[PDB]
Amino acid sequence: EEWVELGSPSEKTFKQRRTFEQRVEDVRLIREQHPTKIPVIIERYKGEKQLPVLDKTKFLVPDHVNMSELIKIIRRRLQLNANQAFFLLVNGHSMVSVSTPISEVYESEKDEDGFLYMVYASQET
Amino acid sequence: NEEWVELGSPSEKTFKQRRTFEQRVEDVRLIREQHPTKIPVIIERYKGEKQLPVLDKTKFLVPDHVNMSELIKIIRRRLQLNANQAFFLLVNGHSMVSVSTPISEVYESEKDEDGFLYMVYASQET
Repeated sequence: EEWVELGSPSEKTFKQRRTFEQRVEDVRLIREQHPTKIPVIIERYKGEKQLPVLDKTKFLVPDHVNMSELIKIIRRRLQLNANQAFFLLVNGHSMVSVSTPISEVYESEKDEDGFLYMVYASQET
Repeated sequence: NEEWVELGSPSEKTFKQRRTFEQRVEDVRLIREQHPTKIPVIIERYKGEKQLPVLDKTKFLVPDHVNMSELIKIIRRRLQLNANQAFFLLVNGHSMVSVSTPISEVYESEKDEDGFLYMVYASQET
């Protein structure tokens, strides 16, 4: 009654922090200026406690990079021990084809907004 | 409905007629892996067309950055057109308004369900 609570207590994902048309606009600008890159959002699964939070959320991935190279890149950015379990979920599932360019993966897995969303965790769910 | 179907003269098969939907889905998979920064474009002459010649080659891997207005110039040159000859490059039956955006951008709005981008060239806009 005395103090007014603003916003919602829970951390918002990227998708949740931006309007659908903001997102669609962000992608337009990327496809226009970085036409050989794929726009990828990369977030730590909500309940995660073994893995650190990435420094950044918004990435541009060269068409040619495959999922296994991406996994290795993110493991290194996060400075993981080689023994630490790590999964990179694309729409809630690990990708089977880890040697196909992300430009191809993008065509099957991209969101309606044009972004490709990934979530990393120490369990595969 | 008692109206007649006036069949066209069967000519050379188009790309979709030569290949099944699954062979084309498979072709796109290969091509996307082999050329991740290119768009696979099928470019064929409008079946009704008289003014413009037929090009020998119909299957083009276009670099993502290339725009529609660069692509048009490429095709007008391969056809060896006179500079006054009307020419249109139709995507799903229409001229593209956006003529200095990357073809990779176009692709995402206009691609066929099989994953190829189809175009048809004509001396009228239809």
